[PDB]
Amino acid sequence: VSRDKDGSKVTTVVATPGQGPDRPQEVSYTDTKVIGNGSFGVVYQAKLCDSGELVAIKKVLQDKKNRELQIMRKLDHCNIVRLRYFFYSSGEKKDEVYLNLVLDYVPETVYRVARHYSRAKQTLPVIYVKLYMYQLFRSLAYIHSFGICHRDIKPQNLLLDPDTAVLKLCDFGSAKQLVRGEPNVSYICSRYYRAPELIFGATDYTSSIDVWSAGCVLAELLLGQPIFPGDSGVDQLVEIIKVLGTPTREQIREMNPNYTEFKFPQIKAHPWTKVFRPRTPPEAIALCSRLLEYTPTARLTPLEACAHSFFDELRDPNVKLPNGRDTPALFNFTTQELSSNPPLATILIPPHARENL
Ligand SMILES: O=C(O)c1ccc2c(c1)nc(Nc1cccc(Cl)c1)c1ccncc12
Ligand SMILES: [Y+3]
Ligand SMILES: [Y+3]
Repeated sequence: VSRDKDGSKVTTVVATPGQGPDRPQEVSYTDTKVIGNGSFGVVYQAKLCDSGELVAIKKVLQDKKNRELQIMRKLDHCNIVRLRYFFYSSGEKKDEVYLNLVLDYVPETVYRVARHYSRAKQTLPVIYVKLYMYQLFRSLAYIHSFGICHRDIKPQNLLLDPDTAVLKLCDFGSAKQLVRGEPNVSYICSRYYRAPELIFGATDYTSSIDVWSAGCVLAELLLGQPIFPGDSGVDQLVEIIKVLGTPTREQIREMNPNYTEFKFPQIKAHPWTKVFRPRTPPEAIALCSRLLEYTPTARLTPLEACAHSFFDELRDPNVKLPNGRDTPALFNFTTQELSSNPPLATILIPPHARENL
């Protein structure tokens, strides 16, 4: 609204703070550069003039309540990107308004970190896989406690600080609160991480679609490549049958009950130990088998995933990041996270850090 020039170009905007009271404040940012394009809009990078901290501004068009804003405003979690401020500007289309979302700036993503190891034909050390997965499940347990389904869980949406090993879930644009009765669109997630019940056209799906997507990211981090690389919507199901086998009539009823059960070419389930490279940690395979499951209700909950034996290293008091630093926050659990499965609190929070209530 007010482009000044002190350093070279300072934009000063009355941006409402996201988390907290609707006390509109004046916020100055500089170093404005484009860091992403698309149909959603544009994402800029910037540096706040007051604090000097780095931020990312996501600019989208709005008309007449925006779901992404209402969700970003309600969420506050260490493993979720924070909506620092939001404000309404103009731009690429005159006569139209633009919602700007000022968010935490994170330098890297799980996708880019994994692509580095994949290009070198090397596998990501499991301590990274444990850390990134555990944090993703905490962010999933938090948002699911409010009934919010992310519906776009992919490695490109797992912001990452490679020095602190902190993971931030981002891109809540496709997210939605799921209520028991109301139907929801079935063509939603990113294909590589789409749940089978979504391919089967289920409109009564639950948050289990996110846990499936996470299992696809666990397998992708253990394999070096996507486990279900579907050419299209029909291939995607074919890719799942190559590993999980043909779904059982019961399973097809759990995925989409409205779906007319048919006699499918019964393919056998390829054993899980053979899908992964030799000497892949057995607990990593055991968890993936409990997340990539046809029956949505049989998939683990995000808190149950966190309590799996695969993550026991993260609960070792002597655990440290390989760069020397100590691990990021892993047991700063809030009652809301632990709301479902309360007794896991004494399992998730190890003895060496029971001060977390
Ligand atoms: O959508 C959010 O919630 C959201 C929230 C934060 C970031 C973001 C998207 N996208 C980023 N980068 C990015 C990289 C490539 C393409 C595009 Cl479109 C965006 C990014 C970078 C650094 N810090 C925070 C973010
Ligand atoms: Y999206
Ligand atoms: Y194919």
